[PDB]
Amino acid sequence: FHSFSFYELKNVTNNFDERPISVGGNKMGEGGFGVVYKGYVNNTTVAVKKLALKQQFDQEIKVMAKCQHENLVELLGFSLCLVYVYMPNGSLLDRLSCLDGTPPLSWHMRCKIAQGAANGINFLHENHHIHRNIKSANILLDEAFTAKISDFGLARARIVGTTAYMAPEALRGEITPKSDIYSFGVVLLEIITGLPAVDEHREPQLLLDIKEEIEDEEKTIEDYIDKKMNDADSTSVEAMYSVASQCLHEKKNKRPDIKKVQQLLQEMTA
Amino acid sequence: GSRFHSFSFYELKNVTNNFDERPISVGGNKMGEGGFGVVYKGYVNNTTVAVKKLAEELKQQFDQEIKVMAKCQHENLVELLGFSSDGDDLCLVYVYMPNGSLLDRLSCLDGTPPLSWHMRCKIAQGAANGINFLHENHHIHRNIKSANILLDEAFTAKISDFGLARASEKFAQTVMTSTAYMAPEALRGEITPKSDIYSFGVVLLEIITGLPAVDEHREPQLLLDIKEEIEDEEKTIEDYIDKKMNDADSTSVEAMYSVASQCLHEKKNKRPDIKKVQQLLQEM
Ligand SMILES: COc1cc(N2CCOCC2)ccc1NC(=O)c1cccc(-c2ccn[nH]2)n1
Ligand SMILES: COc1cc(N2CCOCC2)ccc1NC(=O)c1cccc(-c2ccn[nH]2)n1
Repeated sequence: FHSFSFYELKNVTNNFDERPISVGGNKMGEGGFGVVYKGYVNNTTVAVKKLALKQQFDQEIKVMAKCQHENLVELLGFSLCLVYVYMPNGSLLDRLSCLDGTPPLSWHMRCKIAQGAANGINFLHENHHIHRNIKSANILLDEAFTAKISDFGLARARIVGTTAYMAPEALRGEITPKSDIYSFGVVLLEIITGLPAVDEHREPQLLLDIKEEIEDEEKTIEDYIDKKMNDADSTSVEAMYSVASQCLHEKKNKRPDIKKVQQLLQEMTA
Repeated sequence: GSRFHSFSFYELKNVTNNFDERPISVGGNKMGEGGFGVVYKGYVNNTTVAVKKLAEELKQQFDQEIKVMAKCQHENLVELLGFSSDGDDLCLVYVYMPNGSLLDRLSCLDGTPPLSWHMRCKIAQGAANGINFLHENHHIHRNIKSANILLDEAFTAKISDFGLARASEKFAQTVMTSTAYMAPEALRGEITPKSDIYSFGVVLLEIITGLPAVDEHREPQLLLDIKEEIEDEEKTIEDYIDKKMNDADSTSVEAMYSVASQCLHEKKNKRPDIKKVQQLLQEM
């Protein structure tokens, strides 16, 4: 890694200009733990996450020091700010919602993204880490649309997480990689549907609840498939939905482990 | 709380031997403790009473317990006599429940006899009747646990600890979360009576098994997780029945377990409401 002065990071982000990119500012995204800014270090674009907590900073540095992998975003350095390699296609959330005029993700691309994200999770679990905040806002996309996991402030070798992605045992305070599998199930539903994980104005508010609707025949998988893609065949969509459903089991021991999820996602496109 | 008496802190301090924290068994005044604080043996009008000494939000809980108790009297709810707020700490004074808490009795504290199966059935049915009264009167308890089901001389179940009770439902959920009795939707921030049913399901498992809702040294740590084991046939209901009672017929116990299992559905709309629970417990 490398040290950055706060002076430099202030300068390369137009003094942390919080206006969105689309207004001419530097803000690319925000969450409960900080704001992510576009920075220009000489000829290079970087992503600068400014936190807004110290233990999360230290923890993210720790985990990122220990965990480097092709489906994890690379941390360039630190200042509280964290500096990362810029991911030009932004977050999976932003692409699923077609923000900033981008075209919809194809089904083929969505499948490869699911596989890449699963590969990142597998690396984490092989190395005895739990992410604890898997969600579509934290899956970034490079120029090839390769999926890379970020946001490691909550990672682990005080109950905290993103409510709409949290397994019941995680909500109760258990620490297990099986909770990451559950969260990934919600991401798979986002990939299939193009809908957000929670929407207060929607029935059901939580996306994870469409599993129950489908099982009860109040809705079907077809009712929920993203209408904006045109290369999505029923067999593979139902295969992905099957993986998602399995990941969303209420009981941790009944969920597939990440290697099984990888197998199923491979067989989906095989 | 005009229904109740105001007691001075000085008198309560006096009659509890200056809040003597040693247990009753050695001549002190401490009867138990919880997240609310500590419950002491005291006296008013030459009568033994329970004195809960609580330990901005705390005052809100105090006021809320008083408000709920003012509104709700029933065979299966504890009775508040008065309150103290004039001294160093907030106190709530209740009618004494001589057989202590369901938790005390399930764990056989001080070497008390195990509750018989018939007594357990009476307690389950009575607790359900108390919850029904609350729900009929549009209250959500939010804190149903074996530690706050108290027991009179007839081993009648009396629900206590209304400081977190609510009288309005809410369905919005937290965006970021920043438990052994809590339903998933409650953990997500909803306020609904259906969550009380889930908590009651855990209490029913405690009644059947004699086990605590959570045990760090046990597999599984959470009692609610035994539902999975039984469904997998890795364990049977009989494997879990409290071995310390001897009048428990298998059919009745399995029926109570069925009620508990139904109460513990992960999805609130698939759980029975309290009136259905009452009915099933009567059929049991
Ligand atoms: C929402 O984050 C981004 C959005 C974009 N968009 C911005 C709008 O125009 C298209 C590209 C481009 C890049 C990013 N993010 C990154 O390059 C990046 C790199 C490393 C971590 C993170 C991140 C996002 C949330 N937590 N961590 N983000
Ligand atoms: C744990 O509380 C008690 C324990 C006992 N034990 C204590 C040990 O000796 C035998 C009797 C006897 C009585 C009580 N409690 C009450 O009489 C009482 C009455 C009304 C409310 C409460 C209470 C306790 C916690 N929340 N609410 N407690």
